[PDB]
Amino acid sequence: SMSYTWTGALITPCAAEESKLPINALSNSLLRHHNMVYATTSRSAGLRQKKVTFDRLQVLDDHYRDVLKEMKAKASTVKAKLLSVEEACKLTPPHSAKSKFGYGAKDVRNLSSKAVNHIHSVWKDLLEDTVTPIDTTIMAKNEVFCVQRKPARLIVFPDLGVRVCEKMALYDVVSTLPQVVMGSSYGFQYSPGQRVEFLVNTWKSKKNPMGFSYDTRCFDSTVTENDIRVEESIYQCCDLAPEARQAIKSLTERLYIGGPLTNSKGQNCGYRRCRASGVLTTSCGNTLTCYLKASAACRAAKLQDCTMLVNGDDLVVICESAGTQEDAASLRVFTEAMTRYSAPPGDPPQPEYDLELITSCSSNVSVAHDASGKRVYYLTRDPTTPLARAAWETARHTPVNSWLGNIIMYAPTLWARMILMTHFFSILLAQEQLEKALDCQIYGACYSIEPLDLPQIIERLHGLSAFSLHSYSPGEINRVASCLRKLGVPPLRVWRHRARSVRARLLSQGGRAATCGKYLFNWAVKTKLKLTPIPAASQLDLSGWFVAGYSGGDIYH
Ligand SMILES: CC(C)CCn1nc(N2CCCC2)c(O)c(C2=Nc3ccc(NS(C)(=O)=O)cc3S(=O)(=O)N2)c1=O
Repeated sequence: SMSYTWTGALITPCAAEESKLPINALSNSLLRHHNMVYATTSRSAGLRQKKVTFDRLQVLDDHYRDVLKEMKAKASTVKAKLLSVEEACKLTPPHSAKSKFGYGAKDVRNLSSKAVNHIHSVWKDLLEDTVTPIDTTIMAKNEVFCVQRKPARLIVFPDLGVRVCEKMALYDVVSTLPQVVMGSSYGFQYSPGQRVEFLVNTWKSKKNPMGFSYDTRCFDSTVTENDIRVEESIYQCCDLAPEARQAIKSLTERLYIGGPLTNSKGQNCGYRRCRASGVLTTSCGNTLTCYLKASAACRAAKLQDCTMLVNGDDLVVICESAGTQEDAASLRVFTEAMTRYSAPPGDPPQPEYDLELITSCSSNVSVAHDASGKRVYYLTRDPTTPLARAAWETARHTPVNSWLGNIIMYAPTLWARMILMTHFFSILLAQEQLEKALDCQIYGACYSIEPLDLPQIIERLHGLSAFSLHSYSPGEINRVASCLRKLGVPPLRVWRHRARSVRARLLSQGGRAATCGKYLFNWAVKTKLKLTPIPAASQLDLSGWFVAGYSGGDIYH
């Protein structure tokens, strides 16, 4: 069937949309080539609709069914609980889209009566009706990039009432099931450091390692009714309350399999027969489906000593090489199998024999050196999108602060330390907003973070090593330098100069601010300070951070 059917009604915005980078008094200090930076808007949604609309064929063989049986046997060991209305409510982000039925996210969060009462009626309807398709809104994402222009991604999501109900039925399931079914292959269980560790140990575990990333073309669109029903049958293996079983059956039939699409004006835009990108099960559903298909394709291609790492639609495989000719042949067969299962590639995969050249989840393993001179592996990425977004964020308040997310996830990196930390601490100092909590997104879920906790956060996730790294790789240094030339970002020596100032200003404030100065900016001084563990570091509850992925899942932790 077709992934989408369209009526011709447009995908429409809620408010005016900016596509050009906003400029303020701070912009030039970060980036001179403003025309290189853009945001996607609904006005390009038609281009996206074109790309994501196609027929899906699916041919399922014994490998597919063998792997599904295995996954189901592991899923049968999972026991999951229903969430209360109140529990689900507290998982709703403050900025989440309002209901059509007369309440908003903040009415949900402080548990207003009107909100709770509608949520109860949505649940009851789900229990009582397992056939009536549930309304969804289709919107165009506003995301920031550097010109290479990408059309807007689409988001499809049900009403706030339903979203709360999804959490009630499925939050526990999607939080716990994937690691049990997929074990070490489940990507969202890892911090950046742990992900590095897994990749490195896996690479070393092979006599002659070969790895490839596999890019499915428009993964959500390739997901069929079959796939979504199969994913439900996996959830149904769990030990669940009777109401949970019913609600999951109902959500699958009425929501997950497909449904009508409504624009922000209330017009029927058409019909969806593929993955909704804005439902609770998007991440878990995609991960299970990617893993199921990839696992079976590995068996089809007879890949030797395969190890998969799967993060929703993002897939990387490390295996034993058979030489370049046989590896190329193997991947072609792997790709043929994936194609038959309805996951054909965007870029065809290519075997890689250098771990540092494998990009997976937009990132790669690289190497630098700690204080002792000892080599330390860490996760990095091309800093172009991070810097484009940081520039947008310099002039505009956004619901999600990608700069803060990038500092957390990419703290050991040359570009996050020298540029992101320096820039945004300067901004926070000037406004005296060091103490103000900011929202960021990690593995799809929204976190309120106090910037002053950064040193504790980085110590816990990455270790004190992250404040001491030096002698980065020629490839990494060149990629950063190239990026700065592209965007017209000041050379790394200007940032060192600015960092000395930011460090000194922070030290003058004493307290947590001084702690930021000492740890975050020790790289900036010729004669360093001795960095020892931070006392308060244990107090922070980082449980829940790297357990599961929740993209489009409307989660607040
Ligand atoms: C250590 C890490 C692997 C480095 C790269 N990195 N960095 C992230 N962050 C850096 C600062 C902002 C968040 C981040 O959250 C993700 C991330 N991975 C995903 C991959 C694939 C899908 N596909 S889907 C729609 O769920 O089917 C979704 C997600 S996500 O939305 O849960 N977020 C990430 O991969």
